[PDB]
Amino acid sequence: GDVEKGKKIFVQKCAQCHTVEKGGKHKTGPNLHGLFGRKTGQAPGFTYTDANKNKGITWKEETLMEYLENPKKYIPGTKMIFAGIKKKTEREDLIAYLKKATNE
Ligand code: HEC
Repeated sequence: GDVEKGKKIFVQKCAQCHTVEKGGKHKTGPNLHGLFGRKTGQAPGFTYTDANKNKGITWKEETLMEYLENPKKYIPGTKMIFAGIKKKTEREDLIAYLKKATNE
């Protein structure tokens, strides 16, 4: 749960296509403010693939943990092209940063 170790991973691997702040813009991928507790494909204003819209699960540490390891495996047909984070601790660090930053 290293929130600052988490931030670095974020800058380095996700910042190219996402925003986490309130009212921040949609880049190639959607802004992430408010992820946690919300269903899949729910950022207002972003056009998601039907696969993402329809996944139908709630984002929490556990769904994020499985996803982030292999995004295309979890959301078949996703347009998010990213290989995933192999290491468990890296995924854990990034989730602790996201929980922090995505809820304010
Ligand atoms: C561009 C090359 C991307 C990188 C690098 C990362 N993401 Fe991404 N993400 C991107 C797109 C285009 C999409 C939408 C895909 C679709 O098929 O509609 C996504 C989606 C997400 C989601 C799902 C959000 C939801 O509303 O359910 C999440 C949590 C997400 N992206 C997070 C995320 C993180 C933490 C990343 C860094 C490891 C990351 N993405 C990389 C585009 C791109």
